[PDB]
Amino acid sequence: DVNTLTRFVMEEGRKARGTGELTQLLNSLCTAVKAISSAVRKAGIAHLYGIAGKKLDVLSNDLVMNMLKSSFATCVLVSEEDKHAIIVEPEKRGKYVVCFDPLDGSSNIDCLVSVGTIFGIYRKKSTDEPSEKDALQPGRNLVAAGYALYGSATMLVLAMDCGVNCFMLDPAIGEFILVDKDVKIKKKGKIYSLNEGYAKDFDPAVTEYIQRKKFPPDNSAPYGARYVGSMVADVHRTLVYGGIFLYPANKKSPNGKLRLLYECNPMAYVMEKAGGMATTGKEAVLDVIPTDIHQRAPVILGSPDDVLEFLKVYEKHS
Amino acid sequence: DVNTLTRFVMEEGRKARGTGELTQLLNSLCTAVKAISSAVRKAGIAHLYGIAGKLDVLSNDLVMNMLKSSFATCVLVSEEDKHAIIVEPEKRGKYVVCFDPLDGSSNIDCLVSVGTIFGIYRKKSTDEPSEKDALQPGRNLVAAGYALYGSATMLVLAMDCGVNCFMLDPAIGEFILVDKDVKIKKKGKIYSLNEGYAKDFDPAVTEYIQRKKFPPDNSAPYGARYVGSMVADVHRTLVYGGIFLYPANKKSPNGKLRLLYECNPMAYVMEKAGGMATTGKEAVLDVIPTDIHQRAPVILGSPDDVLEFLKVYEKHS
Amino acid sequence: DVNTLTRFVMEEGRKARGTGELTQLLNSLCTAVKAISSAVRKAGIAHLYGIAGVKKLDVLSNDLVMNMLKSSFATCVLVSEEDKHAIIVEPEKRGKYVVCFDPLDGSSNIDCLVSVGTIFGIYRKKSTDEPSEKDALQPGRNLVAAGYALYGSATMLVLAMDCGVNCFMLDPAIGEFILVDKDVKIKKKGKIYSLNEGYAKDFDPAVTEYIQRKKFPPDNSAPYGARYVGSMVADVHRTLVYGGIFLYPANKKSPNGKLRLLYECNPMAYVMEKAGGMATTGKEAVLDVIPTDIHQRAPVILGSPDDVLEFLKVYEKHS
Amino acid sequence: DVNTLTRFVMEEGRKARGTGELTQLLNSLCTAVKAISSAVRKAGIAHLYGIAGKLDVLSNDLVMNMLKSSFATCVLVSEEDKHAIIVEPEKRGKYVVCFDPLDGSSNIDCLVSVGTIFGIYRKKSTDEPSEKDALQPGRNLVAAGYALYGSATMLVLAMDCGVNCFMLDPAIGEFILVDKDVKIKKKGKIYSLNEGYAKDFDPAVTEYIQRKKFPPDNSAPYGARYVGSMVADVHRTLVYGGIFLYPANKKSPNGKLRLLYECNPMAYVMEKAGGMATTGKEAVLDVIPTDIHQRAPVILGSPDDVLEFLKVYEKHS
Ligand SMILES: O=C(NCCCCCCCNC(=O)NS(=O)(=O)c1cccc(Cl)c1)NS(=O)(=O)c1cccc(Cl)c1
Ligand SMILES: O=C(NCCCCCCCNC(=O)NS(=O)(=O)c1cccc(Cl)c1)NS(=O)(=O)c1cccc(Cl)c1
Repeated sequence: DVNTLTRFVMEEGRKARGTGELTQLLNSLCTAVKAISSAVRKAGIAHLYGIAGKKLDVLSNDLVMNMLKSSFATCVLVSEEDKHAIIVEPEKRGKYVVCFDPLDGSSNIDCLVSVGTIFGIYRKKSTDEPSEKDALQPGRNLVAAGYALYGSATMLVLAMDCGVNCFMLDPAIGEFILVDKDVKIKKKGKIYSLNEGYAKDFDPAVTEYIQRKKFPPDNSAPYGARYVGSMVADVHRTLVYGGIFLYPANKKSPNGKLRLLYECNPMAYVMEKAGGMATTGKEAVLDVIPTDIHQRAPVILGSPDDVLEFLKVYEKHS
Repeated sequence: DVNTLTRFVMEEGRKARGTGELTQLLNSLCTAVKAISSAVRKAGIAHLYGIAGKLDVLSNDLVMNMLKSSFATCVLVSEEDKHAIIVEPEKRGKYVVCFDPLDGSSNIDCLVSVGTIFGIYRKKSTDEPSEKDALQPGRNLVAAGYALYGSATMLVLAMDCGVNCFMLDPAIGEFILVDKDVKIKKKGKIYSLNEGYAKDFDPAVTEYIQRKKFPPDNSAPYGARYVGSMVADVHRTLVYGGIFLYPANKKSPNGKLRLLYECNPMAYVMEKAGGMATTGKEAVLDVIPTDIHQRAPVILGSPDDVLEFLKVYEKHS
Repeated sequence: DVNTLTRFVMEEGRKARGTGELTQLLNSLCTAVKAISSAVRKAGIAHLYGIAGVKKLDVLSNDLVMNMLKSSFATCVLVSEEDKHAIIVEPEKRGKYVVCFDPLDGSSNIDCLVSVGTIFGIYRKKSTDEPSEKDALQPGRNLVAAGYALYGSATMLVLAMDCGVNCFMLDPAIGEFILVDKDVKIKKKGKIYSLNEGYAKDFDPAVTEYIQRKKFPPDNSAPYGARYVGSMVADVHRTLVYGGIFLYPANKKSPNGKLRLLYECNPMAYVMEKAGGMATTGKEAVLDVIPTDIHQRAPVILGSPDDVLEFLKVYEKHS
Repeated sequence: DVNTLTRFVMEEGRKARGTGELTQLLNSLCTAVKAISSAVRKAGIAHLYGIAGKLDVLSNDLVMNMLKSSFATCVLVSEEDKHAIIVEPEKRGKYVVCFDPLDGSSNIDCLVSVGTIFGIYRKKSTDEPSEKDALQPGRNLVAAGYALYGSATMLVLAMDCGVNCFMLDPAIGEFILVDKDVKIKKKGKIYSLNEGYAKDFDPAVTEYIQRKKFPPDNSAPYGARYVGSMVADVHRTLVYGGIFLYPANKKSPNGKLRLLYECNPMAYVMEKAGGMATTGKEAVLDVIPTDIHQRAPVILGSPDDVLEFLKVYEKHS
């Protein structure tokens, strides 16, 4: 039978005997994603070009902020767009903390590269007044995470304790349709994904690993390379086709480049739920304990046999 | 003033004192692109999944049916069809169109940007229409372009007047002119190829890429981007400058992209925007085709970058 | 704060401390309505006309509602204009609710692009018996929720429950129903009357007299304007919004009127009443008719309370 | 083969050896209409209600702006505007357009069908354009028609070649030709007028209606329909046959509907579809207006319904 995001969420919610506050959050977010999608695909751009006589990142942020606030399910919202945590007004406060990138990859949307919305959802743990500290939970504490991808089609990928599920937005009806259920990543893939433009900056572990992928020691076939440069796009591919995605530390980004709270954690959560792995090189992404909301981490994620092969190499270089 | 594709093509025709046949072709094409765009973004997918109780083929059928019915074509060459399609006598116009109705669709299961690529020729002889009519060098192109189905859907159309970019507004289904007479940066900061296959690289390609990552001087190393969808990679090259490479090697001495409906259209866009497109040995546009599906090596982008490639290429020749 | 139908229903449910089953029902029904709207506005019509080289809309509409409602896990008995007998939801899918609906009301004339619509009325199964056709035979008083989707110049969902009447505009850019008119009430007295006057020769002498009062007021007031779209959902919606009176009365040729009680008259009666309006057969409240056949007809006179009362006065004067 | 408004029009223009200017006009109108439809169906309404924290006026702006930049017009008359608009010299073309950008919008509050009405004239004179160029009998129309935003959006376009109906497919933003060379029923079974004005009716209209409810030849009484939006009523009249009436009353002694951009275009469509359109005294299209907003009575529809009305009229003088 046809399943929709709204039906699905509600039925997982009813099974879990919940009060429906996460559903309202998830419903509000779905609504925001469909609105983001519509702007991203440029509906109404004719009016901007004078048919009758905000920047996308800013609008997408406003969509997500306003929908989550008005859901009555959140208290603290961290956004790539906002310098400090946003604290929901008392009258609209609920139990959840949400970290999100409202339009990841947007820096290069001028070229119509896939962009995405990434989100991670935590239960507020502290009984203190809500503040920025509430979003400084390790990703292991994630209740649910995921992303919407505005690629050739729009897709929302939702990860919960019950698994990873993939919904396609049908823009003729503004409905997310369940198309891939309880999704698992391939044990081993055949694609590696990273900016090799930073080759001069790589630590020897990354350098050796990539040399293994191009000139395999067992004389198997070399891995293919893909690198969109938009994280949602690369991670989705990695989930769908298997393989490995990398954004290691470099001289410009000595703590890595991607943001822990709202890029690494949500993706690592989706990966782990689908049977994959995500590591900083020293430790599972999900184990890192944040100290700063916009702090960065290095990340290697994807198929378990690929990440493990990377960590055998990492261990080799100590 | 607001400018749409329908308006744009029609005013160019009137300048050129044309009959409207190219305009009828381009309108039909653009109609096909809106339809492919609607299907790629998955409108109606709820019905497939039972709310009430292929894509590359559809895209092919759309382009093929709109073009035939435009009354402006006589010979249609598609990546999807083994032979050239000869238009029925009653529907024959003067143009020969080569196209890839959905480029990059091999990986569409991961929602990668995809595209439609097309190149339009004037039929050069009065012989009965046949595949030979599509075997013209890229130099002979009348119009070429691509539709990119990315974050948004954009039509890039190159003609003698230059390269013009039109954004699809799905709310009304109009291609709105958003970037006029566009030109590529003289030199970029990005390189684009599949490095996974480095061991099969031609020596020249190895050296050039090495130099992009490890510059001899004080310059920054280039960034690397590779979508694996030609339309997406070329359009980024257009917007940001740089270089896109699908070069020849020993196991593929004519490369892998198809000349008629991938390489040539993109090479024509690049040249009209002030870029270059080479096989290593000659401009892609000067290759005289002998087979409609023949392969061609392609290296394109900012002129400084493509010339630096040719410097390294020739070093190894 | 912005309010979408999904959000609205959810917050009513929590104020009623409900299990969520009627929300699932309504959620499902809104999905079907967006799909009906999309089909009605002729999305994809280019494919029928050979752009790349089939069901009638009322059939597609029935298929959509039936299917979304069955899969909501919230229904047990479904009556639709399309089907001779009640549909009994399969055991694995059963829920507590009974739905009577008209999937694409007015679609006979759809060829002229007339406004069409979907009407629905929801009940709780009363009996402990196995679900059957009997469970649909409740008087409209027993309605939990009712309403319609109007596919007109825009698509609107009017929902009426105990809390009153709320109107939700469908934003087709994003597939959301946005609450635009809240706790809606009809005018005490309107200035338009609505019926097929072309069949005047068969009119009830009471209806004849009333329409004459409207066209030739005995009292120096301005005569009413007439509007009759010919599509119940459009006329009833205009009745709610501008006030006035809509008629489909019983005559000699048709002692029980023409519209169907369970999935046409009842829901509009229920919406009218929750908006402070009235709906009568001429003899009783439409909502008070205890039905004995799921496809039985009932006369209907509805709209602003003063207008309906004035009709009743005339009607009772002819006994 | 599939046909689009874009393609249909361009192909009529080529058969006529036209210079393309009317095509540019109609393409522009086409675009304006899709943008009106998107607005009417309430796309974007969520942004009005705070999702991220006038309809008649927008419609007018869309038609006015699109027509001006079409380079094809010189005098624009609108229901929305007191005086005729004179297109500036640089955007000036040879056509006059009179239009109602959102007919029936005074009750759009209840989501009644609304529509756009247009009629197009050629300016012959070498005079500087002026309001009075719009003062022409409908007989002089080059093209006319309407777009109806009902359950679906349909453009009806009437030209010398006949009447052609185009459904807007909003999936792709394209007008698809669905009904070719349309001809109205010889006689219908629906009459359409506001019977709330019966106290005011001329005895000729009273009698005619009486004939509808009580047929003298013992045929079946007609049904009555009255949306109250002219485009919806007239369109149902084109599709199902019958008769439409807005005659003179007390509040509107010269009729209520506007000759130049309600009556004339509907009359012209009706006549091109083999129907009729009469003030009672003469053909609508034969009226010579002296005021761009002048009112006219209109009785239109199936020819045998119109003659039966006129038969009754000619009896009461
Ligand atoms: O979703 C969850 N439980 C189900 C939702 C229960 C709360 C929302 C519905 C409120 N109640 C009604 O609507 N009642 S009614 O329908 O009878 C009604 C009554 C009167 C009027 C109307 Cl219109 C309706 N829990 S969770 O969100 O914590 C969750 C936990 C785990 C995983 C996920 Cl994804 C989610
Ligand atoms: O576009 C081109 N020429 C201008 C086309 C416009 C004029 C001729 C169009 C057909 N005639 C009409 O429509 N006449 S009408 O409007 O009076 C009319 C008359 C009766 C009915 C109706 Cl509805 C209309 N040439 S091109 O295609 O070779 C080209 C060349 C170079 C670059 C490009 Cl992109 C294109």
